[PDB]
Amino acid sequence: SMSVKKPKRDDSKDLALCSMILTEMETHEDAWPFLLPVNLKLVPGYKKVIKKPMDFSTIREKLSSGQYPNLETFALDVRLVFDNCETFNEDDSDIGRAGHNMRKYFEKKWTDTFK
Repeated sequence: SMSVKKPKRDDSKDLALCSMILTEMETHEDAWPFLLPVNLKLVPGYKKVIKKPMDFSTIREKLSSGQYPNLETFALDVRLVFDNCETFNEDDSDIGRAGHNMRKYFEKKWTDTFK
């Protein structure tokens, strides 16, 4: 509270470390459904159903331009990618399986790096 602070967790490497994680996600063979924004002109249903589209290119731009105030807002956008994928895709589709695999991959990197 006012003039009573918890000890300072060192966040100075967070930007670099999120950049590294995102590089690993971008280069994963199952990243292909997630590399660019879904083309809202060509994919019926997507615009109306998915209220907050997100993709790895958009996260990379946000990260590069100081649009994440902290590592939790970064993790929110990553998880939004996989949440959207589950919303729109059957578990037993290639894209659906891709999304589950990438979520698993992310979450392990996240835990190993920060937790």
